[PDB]
Amino acid sequence: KRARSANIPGAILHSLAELQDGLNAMIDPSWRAVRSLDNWALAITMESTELLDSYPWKWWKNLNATPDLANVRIELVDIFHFSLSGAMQMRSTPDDEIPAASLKPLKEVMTTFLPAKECTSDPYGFVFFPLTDTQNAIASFRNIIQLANAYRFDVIIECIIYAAEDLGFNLVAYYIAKHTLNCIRQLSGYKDGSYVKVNNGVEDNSLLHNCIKDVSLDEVLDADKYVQAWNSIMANVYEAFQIKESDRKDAERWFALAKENRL
Amino acid sequence: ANIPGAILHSLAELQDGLNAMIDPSWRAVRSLDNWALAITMESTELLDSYPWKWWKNLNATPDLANVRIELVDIFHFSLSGAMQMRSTPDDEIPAASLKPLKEVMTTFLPAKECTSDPYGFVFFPLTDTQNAIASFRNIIQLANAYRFDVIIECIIYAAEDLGFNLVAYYIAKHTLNCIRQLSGYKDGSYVKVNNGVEDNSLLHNCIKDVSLDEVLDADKYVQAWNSIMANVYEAFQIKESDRKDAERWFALAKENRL
Ligand SMILES: O=c1ccn([C@H]2C[C@H](O)[C@@H](CO)O2)c(=O)[nH]1
Ligand SMILES: O=c1ccn([C@H]2C[C@H](O)[C@@H](CO)O2)c(=O)[nH]1
Repeated sequence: KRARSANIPGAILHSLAELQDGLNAMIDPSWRAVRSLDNWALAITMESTELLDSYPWKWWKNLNATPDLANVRIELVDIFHFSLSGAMQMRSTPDDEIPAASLKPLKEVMTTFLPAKECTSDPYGFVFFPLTDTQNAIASFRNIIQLANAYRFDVIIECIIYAAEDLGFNLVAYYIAKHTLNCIRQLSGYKDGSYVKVNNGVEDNSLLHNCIKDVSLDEVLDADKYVQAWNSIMANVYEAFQIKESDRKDAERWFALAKENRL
Repeated sequence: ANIPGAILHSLAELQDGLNAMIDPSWRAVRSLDNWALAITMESTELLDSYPWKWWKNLNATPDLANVRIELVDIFHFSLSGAMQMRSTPDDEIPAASLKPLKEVMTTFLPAKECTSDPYGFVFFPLTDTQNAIASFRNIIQLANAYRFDVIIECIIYAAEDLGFNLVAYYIAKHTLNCIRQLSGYKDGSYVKVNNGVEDNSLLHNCIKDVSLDEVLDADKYVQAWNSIMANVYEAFQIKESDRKDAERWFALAKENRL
């Protein structure tokens, strides 16, 4: 009986897209009309450098620092949100509005950065392992920025999947946890000043780690168990931030809202 | 309003000196990619001064004070990269640096009509968030193609559009960068920000009344730079014996060039 890998199945990625759609709609109901392909590319650019700032890349400051891999995990998940949004916006975009660079061959619109020291990479050759190494991370994310600039949101999703695998965490489980926090943020006034990330010492991102301790790679991808698996993660995050029941949503509600919008 | 060539050449010498203070053989230790990365990272710090997020803090205003600082940080790194290219043997020169600009980037353009610098990479007014975004997504691509040259030119046009004195700000942040190395930045005994007080933000009042003519005058500039240096040193209460002046840095650089 064959072990399931990290290589998110089509059906699972569609369900993820429905959650992403729901979250984006909380932010603006007409989000596909108001957002641009460049917004998502910019967002990925900005998170890519935030992620890189988790590593000790600076030679003039804090010379003995080590990588903050907990922050890297969350940032990879943030990049996944934006890339998934971009890949789905690209499917929604009319062909006369499709930017020429997305259709040009990659070689023409990017130069691939390689680390100096021998390493393994993902199948495209854009991301480099191990990601515990700062030089590997630097070349990887310099490559991701260039992919974003040529609108290759789907290539980026693939890379992030291989990255999560190298770093040995459950991408999908983290996605669900952060997706739930993102929803909580919007409910709680992130747009105006009302909600702030830092709450009496700790960043809100930091509470998600315990919310996904009890989930397995299979639990979260398996057609039979995933809806319940996802729902328990949402529940853990909601309960962590003391969100009343009437404000919560379960996975099946997000699928339903996605489907009715599909009319 | 643009920096005479001979002034640039002298800024490079202060930059050389600051880099040597950080690592004695900086040219052999650092790589082209180090500087290109630095510029990338500072470019996103610059964009993060603008209200670019559509999901959060929707009434935020651009922090153009911080943009001034970041432009000057990119300036430090772009001067360093340009010098690195000059010292890199031809057979180690990355091939992307020799290609026509059209081949190594896709020029992002804002949606709304605007003016730009002469290359068409930076867009005015830089008070506008989308103009800034398209500008620094272009700068990042220039860094990837090792075009430190072009970047320097773009930053100069940026400073002109934003109506501040690029050279004065450079000398001020340069001085701070020295102050940081003196105070133990490398081992964490000195921090850039604590209790809502960021060291960069105290620089503005040190150069408030400094004219463009002073700092660019190919015969008055040394004295002008020195007063900026002294004002920054004084604002951070640095001992006289821990201070260095322009001629010291020039002399260091002229001495190290043998
Ligand atoms: O339209 C948006 C805007 C923001 N985010 C998420 C992505 C990221 O995880 C978080 C900000 O760090 O907000 C979205 O998913 N969609
Ligand atoms: O080798 C270096 C390393 C850092 N810095 C300065 C540049 C920038 O102004 C500041 C960090 O923002 O440190 C240099 O000038 N040279």
